[PDB]
Amino acid sequence: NPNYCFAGKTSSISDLKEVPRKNITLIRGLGHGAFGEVYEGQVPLQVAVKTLPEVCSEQDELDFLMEALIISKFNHQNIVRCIGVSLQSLPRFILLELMAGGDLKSFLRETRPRPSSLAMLDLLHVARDIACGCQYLEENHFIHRDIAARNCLLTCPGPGRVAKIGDFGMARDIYRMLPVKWMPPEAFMEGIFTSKTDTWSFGVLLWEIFSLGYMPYPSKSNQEVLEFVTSGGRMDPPKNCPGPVYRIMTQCWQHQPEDRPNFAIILERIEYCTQDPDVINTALPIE
Ligand SMILES: Cc1n[nH]cc1-c1cnc(N)c(O[C@H](C)c2cc(F)ccc2-n2nccn2)c1
Repeated sequence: NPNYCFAGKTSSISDLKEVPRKNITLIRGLGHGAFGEVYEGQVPLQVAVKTLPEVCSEQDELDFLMEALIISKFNHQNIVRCIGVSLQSLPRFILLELMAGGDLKSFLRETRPRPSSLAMLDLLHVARDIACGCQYLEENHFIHRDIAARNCLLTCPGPGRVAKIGDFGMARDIYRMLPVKWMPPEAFMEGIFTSKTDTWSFGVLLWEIFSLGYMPYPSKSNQEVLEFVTSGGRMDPPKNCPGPVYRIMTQCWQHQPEDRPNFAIILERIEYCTQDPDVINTALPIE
């Protein structure tokens, strides 16, 4: 059985909480993300059920086990909880906290203001939530490598929503298709990853958030983005984006890793934005 170390402590599949398969009922599909299908389920505790296809390479199965160990070891309010696993029956399950708000990218898309609602403060709270998750990862020396709106989840649609990081598939692969639009130069050029990798990606997530769910670098392909960013190019501000928010982005995208803020600083600047009336009184565009 494969080992895993986080915050020092070592763990193995033996440490995962096995839930009796009989206690698990599937309700409906939620979609699949390359790894396999995910269902809403119950154990009554509401869960999202990540499944391993019974037809898979042993490498797929190892990846699956590792993902289980990674998420079970985190303990933070802005990282999705693992209720447990069911590995002793096929297909194998990983059981996650059900985030009723769905993923962040689709939420932003479906909830953007129209003549038929969202405010700057809602976007800032999401940004703060994920920054807090990233800060917890940073201080535990875990590099996520794929911070992006599609990998974040919301507890609910309404104002009290809490955003959390919900997928760790990229980190799992590296621990043992590239998200180039979320990657800093040293990452996609040299394959160098550090805490400052996630800072760059967070800047891109911020853009995704305040653009309300647009794809980064609109109209550019991966290679054009690679060349654009390598030559010092950066995204323009999203529509109606307050200058203080855009400036967090541009600081996250500093070419030198050492010139980019750590997450404690990012959280400070996000806080300041939420206090600033000229920021939060700015109306979002209505499509
Ligand atoms: C309800 C609901 N509607 N739409 C999504 C959910 C949902 C709630 N809670 C979860 N724990 C959850 O987890 C999966 C693994 C996930 C995690 C992530 F970060 C990004 C995407 C996905 N995803 N979306 C569909 C298939 N895979 C999904």
